[PDB]
Amino acid sequence: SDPFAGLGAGNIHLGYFDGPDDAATLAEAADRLTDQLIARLPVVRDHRVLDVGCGVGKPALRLAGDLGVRVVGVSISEAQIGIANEAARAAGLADRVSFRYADAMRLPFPDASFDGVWAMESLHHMPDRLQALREIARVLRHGGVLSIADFVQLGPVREQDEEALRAFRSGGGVHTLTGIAEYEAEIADAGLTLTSSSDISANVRPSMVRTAEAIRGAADAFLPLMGEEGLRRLIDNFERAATVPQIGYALFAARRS
Ligand SMILES: [Mg+2]
Repeated sequence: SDPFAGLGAGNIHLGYFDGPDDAATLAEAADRLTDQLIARLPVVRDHRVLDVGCGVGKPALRLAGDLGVRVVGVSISEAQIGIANEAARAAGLADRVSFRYADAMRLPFPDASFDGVWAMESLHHMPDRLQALREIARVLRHGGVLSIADFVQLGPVREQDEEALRAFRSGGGVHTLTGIAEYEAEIADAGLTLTSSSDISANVRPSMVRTAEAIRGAADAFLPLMGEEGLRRLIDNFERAATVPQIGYALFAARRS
């Protein structure tokens, strides 16, 4: 779906495991990665946070319920916006958390209008990621903070895996995929001051095969929301990722001075 590839009701984010002994459920691992990104966003109650690439809205709701922040989440997917808003209503947080349309490259907010920005597994969807980071720096007030989770490429791919990589990128809407150095360089070029940088590939990659397995076991019930091809591409996305070891994962924190 080019710009909409990887977005929709099936936009599922990965999880965090601590070794091969973990034995945490997929939902527990998913909450743990969210909690890892929350730890990198030093906001407090009544701060205002912009959630770029809100997915289905669950991380924004966990952030709001944990830290007491107000959240506006954005996406180009009307399905994601609708799902997220209904989730906020169900969670009794509609007065603190809302979702609306926006292209992250042209954020419809004034300058210095947010205390924080949250971008979990979202910035890879932007064809011009630097422009998105510049818009983030614009809407952050001075002293505003940013917390990013995203895929990174740890190095070149062995030729036998090269087309699995392109499948993963095409199917998942990974329009921007770089190494850590380029990511850190873009953050600085956008006017943001990097405050932390964590390579958590070893903790996150195990969640890829397990997420594929969970979707396989749910075939019967997913097919209403997504066609047989939608569910196939969904399962393929995560199984592709599990086969290419160079598809890593990193958390970044930054501050606008
Ligand atoms: Mg996604």
